[PDB]
Amino acid sequence: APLPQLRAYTVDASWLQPMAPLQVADHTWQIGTEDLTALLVQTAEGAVLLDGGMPQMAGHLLDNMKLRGVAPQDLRLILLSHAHADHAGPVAELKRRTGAHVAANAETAVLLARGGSNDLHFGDGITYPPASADRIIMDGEVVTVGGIAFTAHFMPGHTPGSTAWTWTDTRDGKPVRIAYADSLSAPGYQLKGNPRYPRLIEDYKRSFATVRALPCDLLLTPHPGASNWNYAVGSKASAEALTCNAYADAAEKKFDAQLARETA
Amino acid sequence: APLPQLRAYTVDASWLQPMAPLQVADHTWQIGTEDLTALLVQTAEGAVLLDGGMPQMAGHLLDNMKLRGVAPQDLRLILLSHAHADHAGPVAELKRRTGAHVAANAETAVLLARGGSNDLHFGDGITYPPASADRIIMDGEVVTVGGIAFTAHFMPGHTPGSTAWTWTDTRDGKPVRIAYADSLSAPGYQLKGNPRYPRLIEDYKRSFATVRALPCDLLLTPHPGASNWNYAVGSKASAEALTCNAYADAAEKKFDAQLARETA
Amino acid sequence: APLPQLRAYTVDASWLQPMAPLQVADHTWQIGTEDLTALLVQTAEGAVLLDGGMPQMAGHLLDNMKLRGVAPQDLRLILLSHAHADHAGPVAELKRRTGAHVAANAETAVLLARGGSNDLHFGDGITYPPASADRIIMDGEVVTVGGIAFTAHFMPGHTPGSTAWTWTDTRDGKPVRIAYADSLSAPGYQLKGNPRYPRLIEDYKRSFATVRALPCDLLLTPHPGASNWNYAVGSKASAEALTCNAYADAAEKKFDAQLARETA
Amino acid sequence: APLPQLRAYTVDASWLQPMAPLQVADHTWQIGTEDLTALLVQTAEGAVLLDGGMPQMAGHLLDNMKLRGVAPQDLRLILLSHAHADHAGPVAELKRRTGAHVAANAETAVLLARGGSNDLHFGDGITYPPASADRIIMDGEVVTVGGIAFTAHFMPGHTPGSTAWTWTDTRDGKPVRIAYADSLSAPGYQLKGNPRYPRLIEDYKRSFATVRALPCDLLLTPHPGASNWNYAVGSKASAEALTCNAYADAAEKKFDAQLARETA
Ligand SMILES: [Zn+2]
Ligand SMILES: [Zn+2]
Ligand SMILES: [Zn+2]
Ligand SMILES: [Zn+2]
Repeated sequence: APLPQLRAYTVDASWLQPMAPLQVADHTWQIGTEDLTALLVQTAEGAVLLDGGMPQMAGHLLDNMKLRGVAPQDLRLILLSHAHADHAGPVAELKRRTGAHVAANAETAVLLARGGSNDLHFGDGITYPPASADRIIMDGEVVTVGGIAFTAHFMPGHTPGSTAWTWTDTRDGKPVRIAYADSLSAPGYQLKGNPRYPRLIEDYKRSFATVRALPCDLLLTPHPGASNWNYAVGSKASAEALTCNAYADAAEKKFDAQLARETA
Repeated sequence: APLPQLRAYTVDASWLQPMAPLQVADHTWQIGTEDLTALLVQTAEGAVLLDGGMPQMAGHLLDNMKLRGVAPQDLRLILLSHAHADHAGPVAELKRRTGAHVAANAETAVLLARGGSNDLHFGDGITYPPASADRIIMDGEVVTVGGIAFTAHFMPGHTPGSTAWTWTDTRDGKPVRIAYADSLSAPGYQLKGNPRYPRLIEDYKRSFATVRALPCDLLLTPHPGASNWNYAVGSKASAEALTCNAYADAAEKKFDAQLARETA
Repeated sequence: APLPQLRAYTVDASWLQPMAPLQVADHTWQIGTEDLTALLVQTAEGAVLLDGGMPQMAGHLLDNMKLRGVAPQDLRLILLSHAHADHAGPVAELKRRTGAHVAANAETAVLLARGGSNDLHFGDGITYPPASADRIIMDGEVVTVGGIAFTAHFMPGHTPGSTAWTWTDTRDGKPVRIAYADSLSAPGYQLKGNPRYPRLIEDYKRSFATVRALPCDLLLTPHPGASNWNYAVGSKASAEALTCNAYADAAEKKFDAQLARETA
Repeated sequence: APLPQLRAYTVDASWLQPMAPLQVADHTWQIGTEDLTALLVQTAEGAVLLDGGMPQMAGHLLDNMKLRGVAPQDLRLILLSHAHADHAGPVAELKRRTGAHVAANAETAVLLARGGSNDLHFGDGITYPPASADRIIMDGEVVTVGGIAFTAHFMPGHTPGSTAWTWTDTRDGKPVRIAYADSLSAPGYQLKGNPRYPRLIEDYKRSFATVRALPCDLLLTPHPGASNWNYAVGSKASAEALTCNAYADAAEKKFDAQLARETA
């Protein structure tokens, strides 16, 4: 009776479904898949990428960047929501093939450096190739590329280094406040009395408040269904999208119900 | 007219003044210098070191460990207050010569990994040999060695990863609550509108509250004069030491006065 | 038509077959599986581990160490043949649970740090949790633990940082020269004109010569079948084992035949 | 009687003497100081920098890049001879301010990562801010930027990761083979029986042979005086420069004389 075989991170079919670039604002594009958000922001001095999806999406992301006229060497910076395998997967390969730099906070940087291994909740079950962050980001720090300013908003919970990004784009000249907020879920976590995360509940409750106050005219999430996006319908993709208030309220109601049956 | 010569980190004379081990409790010893705190905690399964002082103190710390019957291979773990040159200096050398592991939080880990360079306030002016943290610590996490439990209390401000450590020792059998709190000073910092640390003031104000509530019968600081310790007088070294309440109150009054004349 | 699912590193059944500690010399023990070598060397100042096998073998290795009276904190050092998943797999977990240090050369250190990803030949196909080396080793450097001296012999080829380890043990008082030589195979490699390894052939030919000259009375390999070991038969396990000369000769004949049909 | 003060790395006056860009070929420029070589290579897809000099030269290098029409974001790649403080000094700062990537071999990468500390010969005496290599380079590997191909030639000795770089430029249309060879000196090293570098002599002797065979019409060294360059005279700077044969021959004669009086 030997030891078990290693089992790989298998995801739903719609997470790996390629899609053509979908426009969000004058310079913001969804270039990921139907169920995974990968945002491209084109400026006069280069492109910015927010998240990348699964590790095997590196080639697809470069094809869609090429469809927008963005050569690999034009990618200047990669920003992250959190350093899990389904959102930072191809970061290591994208650095090698584009020469871009990665900016993240300290908690995301150390988790990224070990490829998601020794996760506080998942252990070594969901890993990916390691990557190193080039610039360390503080809460409220502004990152400017080509005139577009990105502001980091720490929201610890789903991971200690979970981060929301806000920036102002335009819609045919008129401004729009875009907010890319991270997950507020706890899929299978031990909430109360967790030895690896003693203040997990306090961090979550504060993040709910942080997301409510975010300056936002249009909300996007790493998983589009969390904010009621439907990338498949194209022009009507943002029709039923949620507000920052509604998104945070629904997350707290699910978090409270999960916390209630954990005591049971 | 050439470029200026590199200038080294020169400190006061009493920071580099060797002293013999001074006893604090049944298992807690000050083995640093007169003006730099380096705490040794002896257990049944090995020794724990909290801070190390200046980089050139590595040999002195091993001599004092030897005076307590602690061989180098008996040092199991190094804990840190914050990763500045005058307190984490010899950590890299101590790892090589003892085989100990280093535990710190993510912010201290990334600053330790780059030897204090690119400091948020000091730049590259005060550097030291880099060292890597082996175990990443969360706020409120308990670290146990030989039955003695160490609890981490995050107190960001002096550095983003500043940390206070609490543990219970004994004084001839009766328990005593020891608290090793980090610095609450801002020597030359830009407090308001700092681009590298946008929420510096909010972090400081919360840390003042954190230090007030710490479970503490006896307070020690990385610089002994900050808590009114005088290591030179030996038996009367703790006579005039401050409480956690008094230490936090004096720090906030100096921080408020500095913040008031910064607006001027 | 979506993107393919990630597939995990599946190995043969006998690679994951637990076995009880088998004695090799007075202080050298095989504590891995039937088809994966993990050598434990017990000294008066602690234990040394050479290789660890697959990532899921961490718990089994600690059980066998416990069977020899070796507590986890007694493991002082981990040495490696090469940093592939089937031999350095559990190194990251073993560091966390034992407080041991890892010593390897620069090439093995950088491959270990990225968990085997971006392999020169395998890419990201065979990964494992990353680990950092604590001490960097030069060719011919001696590592001493508890009086037993380990000498490193660089043999680049299978990986750039492939290393052979030699040390002298005893067999009921009389000395024996043990040599733990790495793999000399090229499973599916592109030998000629490889852009990632331009001098692959020159490195292999020199390693064949290095293994022939190794001081060796008894040869062991990471895969026991390569040196004609049969861990399953216990007392007769070393009966048919090869010499350093025979092992290197057979490797060069297979390497030359593979190089001949690559030109075809 | 306290512990000694830290002393900084003070160099000669001519090492920190700024100079205007001096042309070497159609695309190769010396933009360092009079006694420190920093080579800029301009291509159609960006610029390449070879070495940077002392840490305090970062601002000067960007001024000279600006004089050639090279914006910071146009710097694509930094190559290194060896990772000592007087040649890799400003690499960490240049990465932050340009978004360039660093390519080096494994030995240079690990020394660069610890800021030159724990040097095999100098210890912690000559340190600098740490930097991480983005791409790991093998011996004989070709690095292409904008059509210009750079070939790495390992020459261990001065440091284990010492590297020579060769590329073909033009002189008003006609080709010229440029070779940037590292130092072949051993300033104060222990050559025979060195525990940190057991095969130091063998590595040096092989490097002398490597430098003799380098394809070279024009030789440059990190210290210009080693190859008889005089950057101060401008147009006649290369008049008395040495060949690869003469440079290697003089290094071996000085190495043999030093090795002879070490036995004394
Ligand atoms: Zn996640
Ligand atoms: Zn400080
Ligand atoms: Zn292998
Ligand atoms: Zn040098």
